[PDB]
Amino acid sequence: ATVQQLEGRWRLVDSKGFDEYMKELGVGIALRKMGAMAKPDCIITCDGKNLTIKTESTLKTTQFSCTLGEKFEETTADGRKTQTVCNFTDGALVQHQEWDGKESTITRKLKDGKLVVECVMNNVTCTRIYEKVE
Ligand SMILES: CCOC(=O)c1c(NC(=O)C2=C(C(=O)O)CCC2)sc2c1CCCC2
Ligand SMILES: [Cl-]
Repeated sequence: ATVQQLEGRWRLVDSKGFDEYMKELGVGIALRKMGAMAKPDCIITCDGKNLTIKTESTLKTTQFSCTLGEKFEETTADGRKTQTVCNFTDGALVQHQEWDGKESTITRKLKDGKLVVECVMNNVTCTRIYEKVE
């Protein structure tokens, strides 16, 4: 498994636990309603160690860029400013966020041809599945 295999545009086809995850983050009602109803695309590109992830929907588009292995300031879709590091490890992209004494992990892996995106904060989990599109 390589980071290249994750590249391209992906469309959300299933979500479980996302509202619970947003509540654990303390996201307010407007962004939680938007997160319930959006069906974003995720666009992953990677040029060696330069990674970009763009989340695109009619309601909100966000994007970040980083160098794998390097700490950077991420503005999240809910507006937190986290210290983030992304790495490709054990056949998954792993994105670790730390802020104000809190931490959350997001993983992205290929399973049976789908992109499986998992999030956790304090044992509150979500799984979002995306299918490859053109
Ligand atoms: C963490 C806060 O996340 C959000 O506020 C958020 C999304 N987040 C995601 O889609 C996320 C993931 C994913 O499936 O790529 C993994 C990290 C969060 S998608 C979206 C919103 C809020 C606005 C509408 C669409
Ligand atoms: Cl949408």
